[PDB]
Amino acid sequence: WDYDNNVIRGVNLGGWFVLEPYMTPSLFEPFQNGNDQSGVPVDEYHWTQTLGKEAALRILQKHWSTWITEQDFKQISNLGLNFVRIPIGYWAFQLLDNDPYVQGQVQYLEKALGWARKNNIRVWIDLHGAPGSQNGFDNSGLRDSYNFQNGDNTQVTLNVLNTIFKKYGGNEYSDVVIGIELLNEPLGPVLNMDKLKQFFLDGYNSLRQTGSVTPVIIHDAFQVFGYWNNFLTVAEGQWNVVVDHHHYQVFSGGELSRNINDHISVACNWGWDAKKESHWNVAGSWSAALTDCAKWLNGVNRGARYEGAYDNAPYIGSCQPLLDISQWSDEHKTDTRRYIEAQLDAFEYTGGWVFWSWKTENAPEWSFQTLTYNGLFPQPVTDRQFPNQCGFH
Repeated sequence: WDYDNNVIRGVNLGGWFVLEPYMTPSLFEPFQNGNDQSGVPVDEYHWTQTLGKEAALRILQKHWSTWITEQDFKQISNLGLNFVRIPIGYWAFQLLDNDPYVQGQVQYLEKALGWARKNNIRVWIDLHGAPGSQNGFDNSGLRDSYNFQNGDNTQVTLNVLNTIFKKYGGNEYSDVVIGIELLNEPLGPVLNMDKLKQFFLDGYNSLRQTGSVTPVIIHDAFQVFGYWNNFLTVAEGQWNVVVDHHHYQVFSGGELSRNINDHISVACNWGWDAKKESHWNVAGSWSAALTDCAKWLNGVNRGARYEGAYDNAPYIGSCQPLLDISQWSDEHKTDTRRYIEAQLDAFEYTGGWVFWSWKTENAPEWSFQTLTYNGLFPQPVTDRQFPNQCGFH
């Protein structure tokens, strides 16, 4: 890959090797008791623990073998995409004592790399969950815990990274793997940033020490634009480094309350600010969502800010009419199309974009397939119904 001259146009293969309740609610809904959600496991940790090892493995084998297949890769290529990001948890490689997780993801990851190769798709492997959790999000595997930097959890994470480095950072996959992402979304504000930098540095050095020339992807840890400009630099002999920025406008009351024009202005500004940074950078996660209405987006047994039901947000509108794309008003379809196009322009202004996610069971704002089939995501992806909203030059 040429990060100077190529543009990434990709999708995340989320919900596959790390369960996220909002993406596959059918796996969590049987634990509901009527309208009571208090007994629903909140994350993959508690889901596997509640089921036990035998049942968890039986259900996950069926999920892993059907959620994404070779057909999906063919469709991704046919839609003009050139890239996938693949989240995987640490537990696919190593279990802590008393971890409830089951293994077997690796066999499917390796199938996926072969499917990528056959369909001319390039890949980042992304370590999405670290022991103890790096952010307390359910997508780390373990919700509401922040112990990545406590005990030996950082050392275990580095050991898991070494395994990934040796298996997928070498000559065997040099034609497919164009990045190994050390850690998805470490929650900067609650972590020690000096220790997080040391971790990134140790991972960078360990990778290069194996003889690998694979790009190292670091997530921005929710820091301001430009924060990482002076870290892992050419002047210090550190090379092939990419910054992964994630971008949404739905996870606070203030962001949700913006009118469509202000949503677009913010999206354009992501492009202008990313252009100023000194590292190659890619928008590795973003979506079409203008609400947080998708069931369990904020977590199992949590409601939506959009309808004033979480995070002390004021009511903006009812979520029920927005849950099905066939009930969307013409205005909401138009707003969505404008928002998507503005983000695409901003992200192609630097390294490119990776939409979250390829598919969901029934959450249309977060499904590349559903948006494409309904004509809301540009196809071909260069098509514009609202050209030049940002005025880049």
